[PDB]
Amino acid sequence: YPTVSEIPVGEVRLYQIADGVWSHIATQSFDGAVYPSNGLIVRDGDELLLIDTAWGAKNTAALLAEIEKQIGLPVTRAVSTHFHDDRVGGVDVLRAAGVATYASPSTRRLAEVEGNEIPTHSLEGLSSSGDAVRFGPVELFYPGAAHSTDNLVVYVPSASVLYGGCAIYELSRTSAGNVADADLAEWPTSIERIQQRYPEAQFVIPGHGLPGGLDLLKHTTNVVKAHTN
Ligand SMILES: [Zn+2]
Ligand SMILES: [Zn+2]
Repeated sequence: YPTVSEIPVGEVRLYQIADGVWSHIATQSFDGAVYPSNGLIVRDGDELLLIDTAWGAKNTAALLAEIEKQIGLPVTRAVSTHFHDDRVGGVDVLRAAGVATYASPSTRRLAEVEGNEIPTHSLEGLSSSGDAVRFGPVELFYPGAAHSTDNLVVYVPSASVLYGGCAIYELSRTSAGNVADADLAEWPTSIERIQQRYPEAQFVIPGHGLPGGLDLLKHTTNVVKAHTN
């Protein structure tokens, strides 16, 4: 799996998880440190569904160029998993390239309030914790508030791949990240809903860092509870 060792700042690498399923990894520089951020790419026939930008116009343009070079299939739809700039930043680049950008109404409202880029299309049917909707080759799930009140997770049933965005932490992260917008009280319950819905998941992608198995869910609850206390 690519780490910041192999990815310069402003560059994007793809990692093929299964037939028609990739993660995208971008090296982000923020507040003195650098870390890798993950998103997802899922093939849907002869088109691609993108989950999350690469954080910013420049990185997301690099993401599209890397997809064009490595995969050569068009990104026709994108979903942002919550409203923060790292997940919607670059939506304008996607839109200018002809990608239909999507987010829940909650994510769109919060992005607007924050002054962030706003996906054009609305994902209906995700307003209540435990709501799930099918979206092409993935299921979108609103597990409840966690890293943010609007955070979605994404499951690829064909590959048993679960992408958690920033609701799921990598094992090397043993303290809470940015939780300014988090619901610490609900986060463990929201993780339980993820566990209850996708107990068959084989490949779990955290928002940042190395993928793992379903124990990343317990890891995240451990870290969240330790921060709560
Ligand atoms: Zn966030
Ligand atoms: Zn752990």
